[PDB]
Amino acid sequence: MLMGERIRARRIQLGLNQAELAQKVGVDQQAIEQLENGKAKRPRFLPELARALGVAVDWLLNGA
Repeated sequence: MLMGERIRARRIQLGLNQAELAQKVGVDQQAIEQLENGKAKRPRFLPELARALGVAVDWLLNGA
């Protein structure tokens, strides 16, 4: 998969919603939506979201 599908997948694996994931990283829901559709490549928070998700930036980028 790409990033957008990874992020959607792991979120739904976590049973969280976009706004809830977003909030617990610190980001807006909208940043998660654009990431899902592939519009944000590397937004600022990528290591923060990765850390909050429990995965690497390399996992986010590529999908280990």
